[PDB]
Amino acid sequence: QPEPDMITIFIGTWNMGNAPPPKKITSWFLSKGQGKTRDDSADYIPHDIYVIGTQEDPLSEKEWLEILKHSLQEITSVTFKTVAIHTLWNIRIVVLAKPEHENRISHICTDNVKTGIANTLGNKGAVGVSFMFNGTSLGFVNSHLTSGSEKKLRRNQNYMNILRFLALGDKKLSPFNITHRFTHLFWFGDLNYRVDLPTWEAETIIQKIKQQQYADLLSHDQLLTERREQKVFLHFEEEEITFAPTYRFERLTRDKYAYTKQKATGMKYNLPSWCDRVLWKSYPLVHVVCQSYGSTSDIMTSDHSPVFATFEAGVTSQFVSKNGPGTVDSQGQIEFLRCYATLKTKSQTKFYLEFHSSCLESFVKSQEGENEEGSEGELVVKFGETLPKLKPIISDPEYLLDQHILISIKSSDSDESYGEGCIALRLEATETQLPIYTPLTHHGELTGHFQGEIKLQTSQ
Ligand SMILES: CC(=O)Nc1cccc2nonc12
Repeated sequence: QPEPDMITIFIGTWNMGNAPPPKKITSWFLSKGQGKTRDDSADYIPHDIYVIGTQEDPLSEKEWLEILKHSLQEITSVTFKTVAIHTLWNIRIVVLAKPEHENRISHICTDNVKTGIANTLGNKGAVGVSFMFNGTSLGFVNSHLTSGSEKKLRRNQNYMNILRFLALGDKKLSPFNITHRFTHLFWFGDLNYRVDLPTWEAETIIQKIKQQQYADLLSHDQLLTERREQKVFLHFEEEEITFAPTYRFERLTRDKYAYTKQKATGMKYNLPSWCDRVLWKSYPLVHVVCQSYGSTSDIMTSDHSPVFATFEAGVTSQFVSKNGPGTVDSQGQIEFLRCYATLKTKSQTKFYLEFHSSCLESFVKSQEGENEEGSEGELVVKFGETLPKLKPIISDPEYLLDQHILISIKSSDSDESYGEGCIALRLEATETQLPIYTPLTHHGELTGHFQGEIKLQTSQ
């Protein structure tokens, strides 16, 4: 039975509005309703992995697992295995997998982050799951961010706290936050970004939604605008939105948006908005294709509609050679040539690099680079041809070309990372000097760039 080189992943996000679900929620897992929907011819074909995020979830873990497993069994006739379940307050993530994947999945991690202080600490935050699927690391974040049209900056702060403090994936990757630890990272939830139009325009917005004319609404979506101004979710992707706003509905129909201020809303308007989202970030030159992104039309117990997204995701096999794992393979090498980091920092410490990759036995520290002044004020750290030659565990190009090198640039004075990035070894040529580039981030904000050349030797 061969190991897969592609899997499909279902991501669901639903704010349940503290109400039990209806008896049938199969439309969700089938990607049926509005938006980019799944072809009917696929309905019996199970996804490899189903990741369900809920918010305002009133059920016990047991209650929801029974509904989910029985739902998938009805669709697919497959009894899914529970990989992980983790709940913070009423925020929950469930990971289910086809039974054939049970002995491909390992290194399962769960964590949560509570956002805010005092007043603002007590119901918002995130849960997450990570695991290995053969040679591929997968991370999943379900976040319920701060509500309210006038709190987009709070949401952005919530995002940064979650990606700093959620402790998933390989702890040996110590300079790296979750936005660098995974081949594929999916971040979804009730992100709570709103359509930023005047309150007086509520009926106009509703009109536009009834005509399926979303362009003038999406141009005011706070998540799209904040992302475009690099305020949040830097280097993440989102499929185009082609479904109606998923909030705020009257319960038990989808015919009415309930937007007017009420005691129950703290006298806040809830103009129709795309609160409920799925974004991802994959390592450079790894296959990831969104095959659906939409909302259900027939699940009406909540003031939110469920959102689905499905993905094709490239995976790799757990590679064994006569040499690595357990030793280096002298027919392999990675050389970084004429490299320099451009940093936004005003500080004047020396810097060194760390190279982290599961193709190395352990991480590699460089010598200190040479600081020069950039023409427009910048710090440029020059490494020249001084960088250590990296010794991969496996030289076979079918393995090595599928790998990635994480780079941290660290202060000699503090050993703190000033920037993190990632370089793909999926090169156009071996034994050939080729340009490389990554942006550098720290706490998910841009701090600089790393560029230079690479020369990769494989056994072929
Ligand atoms: C510990 C647990 O609850 N579940 C699992 C552990 C390891 C692999 C699995 N594959 O499916 N479910 C899995």
